[PDB]
Amino acid sequence: LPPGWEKAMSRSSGRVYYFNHITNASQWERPSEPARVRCSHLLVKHSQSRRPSSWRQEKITRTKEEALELINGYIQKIKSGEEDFESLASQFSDCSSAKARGDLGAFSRGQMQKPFEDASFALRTGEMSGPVFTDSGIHIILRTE
Repeated sequence: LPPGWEKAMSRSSGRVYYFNHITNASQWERPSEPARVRCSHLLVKHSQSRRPSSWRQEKITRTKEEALELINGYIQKIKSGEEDFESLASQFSDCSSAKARGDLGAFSRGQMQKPFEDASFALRTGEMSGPVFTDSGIHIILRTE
């Protein structure tokens, strides 16, 4: 397995899957570094975020648990095809990059919060993370280049 990836079995079906403890991604297939990557993200903030406020809501009072439930709902919808990542980032992301469909542009190591940076650089091009926790809130990250 490449670094970051481990083998697991589904608790409901027993079937083997793979999970990445740096990005929190999980997938059924056995999976197998640049100066910069470009990512988009969708951030859902909660009451312990460093600044609990966004263009969506002046005072954010959801718990960290409620934020993760929202994140997991958006991941489901994106993986199902029912909604596009871009569409959910524009509507729901608690960051001003929502107005750019969640795009953050290209960045190097050194610029972003560290868990965000590590997950971004551990994703393959086109791959989406699972929930990624930072002091700003909980992210879904899409590596676009």
